[PDB]
Amino acid sequence: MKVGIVGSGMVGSATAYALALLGVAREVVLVDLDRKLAQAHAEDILHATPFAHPVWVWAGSYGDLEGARAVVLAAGVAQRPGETRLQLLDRNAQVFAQVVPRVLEAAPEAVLLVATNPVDVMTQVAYALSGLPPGRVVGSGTILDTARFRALLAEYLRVAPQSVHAYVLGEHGDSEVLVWSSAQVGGVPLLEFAEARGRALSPEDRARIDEGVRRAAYRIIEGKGATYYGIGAGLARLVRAILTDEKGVYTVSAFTPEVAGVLEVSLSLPRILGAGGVAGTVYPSLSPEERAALRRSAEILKEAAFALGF
Amino acid sequence: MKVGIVGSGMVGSATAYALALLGVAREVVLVDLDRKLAQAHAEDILHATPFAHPVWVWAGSYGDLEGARAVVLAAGVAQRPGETRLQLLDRNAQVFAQVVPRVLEAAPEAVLLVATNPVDVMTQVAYALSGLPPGRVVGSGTILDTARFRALLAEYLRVAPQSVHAYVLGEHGDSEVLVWSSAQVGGVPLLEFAEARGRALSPEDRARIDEGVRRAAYRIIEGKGATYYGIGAGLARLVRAILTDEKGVYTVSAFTPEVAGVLEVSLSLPRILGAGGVAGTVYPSLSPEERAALRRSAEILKEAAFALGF
Amino acid sequence: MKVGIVGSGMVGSATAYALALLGVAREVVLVDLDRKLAQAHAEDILHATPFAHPVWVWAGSYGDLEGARAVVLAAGVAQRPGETRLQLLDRNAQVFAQVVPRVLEAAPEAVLLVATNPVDVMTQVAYALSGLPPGRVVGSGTILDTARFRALLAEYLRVAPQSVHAYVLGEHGDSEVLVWSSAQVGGVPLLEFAEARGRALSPEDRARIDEGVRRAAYRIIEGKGATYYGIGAGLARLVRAILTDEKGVYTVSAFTPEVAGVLEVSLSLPRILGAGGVAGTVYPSLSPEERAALRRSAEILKEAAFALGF
Amino acid sequence: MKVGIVGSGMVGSATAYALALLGVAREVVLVDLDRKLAQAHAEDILHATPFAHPVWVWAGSYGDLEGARAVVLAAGVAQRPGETRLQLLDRNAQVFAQVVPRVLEAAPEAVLLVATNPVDVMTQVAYALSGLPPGRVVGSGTILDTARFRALLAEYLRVAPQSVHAYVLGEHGDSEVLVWSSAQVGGVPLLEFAEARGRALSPEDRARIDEGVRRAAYRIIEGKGATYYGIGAGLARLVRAILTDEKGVYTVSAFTPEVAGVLEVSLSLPRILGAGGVAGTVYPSLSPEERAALRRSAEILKEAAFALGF
Ligand SMILES: Nc1ncnc2c1ncn2[C@@H]1O[C@H](COP(=O)(O)O)[C@@H](O)[C@H]1O
Ligand SMILES: Nc1ncnc2c1ncn2[C@@H]1O[C@H](COP(=O)(O)O)[C@@H](O)[C@H]1O
Ligand SMILES: Nc1ncnc2c1ncn2[C@@H]1O[C@H](COP(=O)(O)O)[C@@H](O)[C@H]1O
Ligand SMILES: Nc1ncnc2c1ncn2[C@@H]1O[C@H](COP(=O)(O)O)[C@@H](O)[C@H]1O
Repeated sequence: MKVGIVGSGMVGSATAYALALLGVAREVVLVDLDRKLAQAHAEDILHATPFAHPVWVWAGSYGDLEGARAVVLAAGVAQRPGETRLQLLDRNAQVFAQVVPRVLEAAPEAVLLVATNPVDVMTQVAYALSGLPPGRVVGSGTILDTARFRALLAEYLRVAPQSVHAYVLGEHGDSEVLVWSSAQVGGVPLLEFAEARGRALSPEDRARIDEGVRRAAYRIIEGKGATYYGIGAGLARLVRAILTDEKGVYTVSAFTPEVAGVLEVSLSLPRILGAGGVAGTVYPSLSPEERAALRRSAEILKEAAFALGF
Repeated sequence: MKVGIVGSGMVGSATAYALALLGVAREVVLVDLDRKLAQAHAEDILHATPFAHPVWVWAGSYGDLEGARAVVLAAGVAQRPGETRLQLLDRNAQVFAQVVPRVLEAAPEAVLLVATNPVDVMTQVAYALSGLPPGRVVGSGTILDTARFRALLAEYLRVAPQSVHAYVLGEHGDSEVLVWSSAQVGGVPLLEFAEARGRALSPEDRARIDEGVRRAAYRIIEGKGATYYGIGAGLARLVRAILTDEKGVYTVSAFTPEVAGVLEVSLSLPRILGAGGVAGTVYPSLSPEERAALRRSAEILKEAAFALGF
Repeated sequence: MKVGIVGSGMVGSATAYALALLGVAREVVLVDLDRKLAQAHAEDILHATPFAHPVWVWAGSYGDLEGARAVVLAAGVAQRPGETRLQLLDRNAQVFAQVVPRVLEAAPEAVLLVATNPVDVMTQVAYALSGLPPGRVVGSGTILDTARFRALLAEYLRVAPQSVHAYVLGEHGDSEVLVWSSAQVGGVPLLEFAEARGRALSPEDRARIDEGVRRAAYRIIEGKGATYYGIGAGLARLVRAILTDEKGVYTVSAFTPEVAGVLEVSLSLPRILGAGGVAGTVYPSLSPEERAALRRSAEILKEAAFALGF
Repeated sequence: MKVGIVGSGMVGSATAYALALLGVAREVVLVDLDRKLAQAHAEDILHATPFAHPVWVWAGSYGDLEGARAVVLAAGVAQRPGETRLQLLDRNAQVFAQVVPRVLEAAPEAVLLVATNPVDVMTQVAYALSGLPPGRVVGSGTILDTARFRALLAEYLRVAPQSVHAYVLGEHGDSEVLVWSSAQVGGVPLLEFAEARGRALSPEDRARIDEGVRRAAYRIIEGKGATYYGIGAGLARLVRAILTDEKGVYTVSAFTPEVAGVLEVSLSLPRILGAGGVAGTVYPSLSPEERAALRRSAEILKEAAFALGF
């Protein structure tokens, strides 16, 4: 199986690295405006492969995405000193109007996997531009945060993260929604499991966990200037779900008909991921306070969209 | 890490095979009354190891269980033509009174993992005989059936089995309880997920799934005379949980203070499994009809116990 | 990819179990003259898959073989205490005369992988009956003995087994030839390297190792009645080689035009194994004594074949 | 087991990422002069672990190294466009003069694994400063070039890379020596085997391959400014070797008493790597020309060391 990556920067190369080390696909093609950057990365990683799995990593052009089952969109421009967040965005939407036609013309059956920040806005742009069914354009969204959430709860509960079912929904960023109300652990409600364990879960415990999840990205960016190891591996996992037609449940961003009262917007909700992308959406139970944050989250996004032409 | 297996028959050797192929432990010691059977098995499997993982598989005696972190009890005698189920049992309880002291004298810190059928009665015998804390003696119980249950639901729902949380509780056998009432899929109740999918789940669907789970063991036994591949791999998974202090949730059999109104009995309930065995029990929600079957199940067992001296 | 297995006893079933546990193929079809046996093994194995890899194991007829990339031929008769080498051969030959045509009708394009003892002569009849090109029919042959030979030499020298290059060639059995003369370790002559590590191989060392290798199968059979755990994993490796078009080097059995003067006979030589079966032979340096041993080995196999009419 | 990493830039961080993704160790501690960088990389990586293996990645000080079985030394200075080979060396030497003492105070019993360029001279200073026995300080050296050499030869011959035995020796850099003369494939002389497959290595073939190997790092650096993806996985393999006491053969750098007449210098030779670090050397056959190339290589490294006072 072949997999493509457009934008061979930290995020794109880190995704290629994770795919290689995990032996997810047998072939990975990197594409970038800076051809020598993409070649340098391909060969750097190729140097790794004999110490992991046989994976053919190379750099090429769009035409070389031919036969790819999924193409990661990790392309984007560098933030200018004194530039708004609103113009950085516009520029990237411009990059994407260039990239999407060129991807789908070479690889008309590929699922599109959006990585470039802000993931939800960029996921919408990509959906509009593709003209494909809504399930074919998937954004990484809040997967990392959902896993962080579960990890912290598992830590607190002295249990395996695998038995913790909790979600982070909505906008990947500071307004994302941690779904405390309906999270389960070992098939039973969070709080009941917590107390049959000697660990109520004080409002102060919840604040610590919410910070742990909510501000991770920010702390990472503050310390090294950008995130990529995490998403690299998250994306690899999503590619795996696609290639193996896994139909596993993931909090990923996609174009939604409606959510919490808002129409036609891309945000994270637990979705069934497989061969053709996302075929089906789970709708977890929300507290009034939780769904109010979700719609407010949905509000912000869907207006950012229109106000960019998408 | 070292792991021991007492009873090097189909079940014990198949467990050793699964441990080897999966590279769960670095060393596996087999023990059997028939020394040459155990040696033959160890070396047969050792022939396999270069095609999987470096695992030192050998045959020895009880003293050779020294340093084992877990010891599988897969020992048992062959059914006699014209013998009751009640006397086959008695004989095995006799085998176990021999085996348990000898295991724990060589390996005083090992977790005991019971395999020999009937698992719940044999798990009780082993608990009584050990004199160890209740969490140190774990039976495979209904793990296979819990996984079968989840697999069939996942099949029906066109979803990944990993997102299906459902339990089979109680007595490993024809009176086991499939917990339909409170099963979840992707963190939401089974039936709500089923309908937001176009698949109500008719009483006829439930009957098909219940047969699929309930009678698998019987069909297998009917066709080749005994089950071992399944439990082999199930046991390997339990050994893994122990060795990695995973604290993962498994429907395994253990001595319980109380369950559905019955006191001091070994049966399957979802339990946290780790370094010292099982440290904690989940209590899933049950329908009135479900808990009535659980107690009736508990009834049968706990009397089989006393009536055997354990 | 689909793998077929014809002959679902201990050899065929362990193979399928090993395929499942290692996640070599997505689908494994079991075929046996005893239909309920195959079905029982299939369900027993399917019970294990949740504890390893998503693998679809099921039992069916010869037609259910359609599209299989490789077919393991493990069908044969129950041994009879007292019967000769040649008597058993006559019976299994009789079996392949039924099985082979049926496989090729259903999956003409499958690589045939022969496992049934004596594997060298059985490979010879599978090949003659198949009318396939010579590389598309391959017996497991001597692979387990080659691997044990490397392991014992690695133990003696205190190095990883992967560092050791040595072969056992010819008949899978008493006459097989350990190639001491040109054995390498980390790319250098074994004797030289052994002496450099300050440990020249005494005749007694050589003697103990030969025994360890050549008489392994004998001990397993005396102790438990048959071998299967070993070959199951070796066979799974061979299947993997074929599915992934590895072009790996394996001492497997195949029809060979001439060897040490003996003409048109099937035995193990190091061969390159990939998607079409074998496609290339490696000729290690044989001392004069080893060539004579090989010649003698080939002559034994050639006479056995001739008496059956092959 | 705990692995330490000192120097948490692109080389140190990819290493940790590769350790995490491959599940080599349970704990990886990151140490950097820039504390928020290390913390950021640690959290970025921790974000990936749910999509791979339970690995605890965190950032701390030198004391947090206590109990580490191996420590990766990847600390160094930012390159300066225009600076010489010797200038950069002087700066990194200065760095190890601070780092080394601090590591040995905290984890005296850790195998030191050197990564910082130029790795051969840096290994030399780590060794002299450490006062450790010679095998307990090991540089990554030439491993990536050895592996690329095998891959290109395997591609040319159309065989699996595992079948190919060949080494690159000496300086990790321009003077490194590809050992054509005694290269083996499947245990036989490469030239002979190449000709047997009907494909003798033309001078142009040899020429293209040398280039492919020797100038890989150069291209990666021109295209993206530094190498790290490759060495990260190579280093993770070396750590694995040490943690598991593999006694595997690797072309890694270490202090060597004499080589081709050059005395007391660190360079890559094939070495046996296990729990104490390296403990044995393998001496491949060098043609007269290769010996001269090696001699020349060793002399270059020895002069560089001497000018720093080592
Ligand atoms: N139109 C485009 N097509 C492909 N790659 C692009 C395009 N525009 C920018 N890039 C690359 O996207 C990458 C973003 O890097 P990073 O933000 O570090 O992941 C950079 O390597 C850019 O060269
Ligand atoms: N006291 C005992 N200690 C160890 N192994 C035993 C004992 N009694 C019976 N066994 C073995 O337990 C195995 C049960 O085989 P199976 O029922 O096929 O798993 C047989 O191989 C017996 O030899
Ligand atoms: N003509 C045949 N077609 C298919 N399977 C067969 C045939 N003859 C024997 N077998 C099976 O081959 C298997 C041999 O088992 P084992 O020798 O234990 O690997 C048994 O399960 C037999 O039923
Ligand atoms: N004395 C030191 N102790 C610890 N880390 C250091 C020291 N000097 C430099 N480093 C780090 O070494 C790393 C080199 O990064 P790179 O060359 O990209 O692998 C940088 O993160 C530096 O901060």
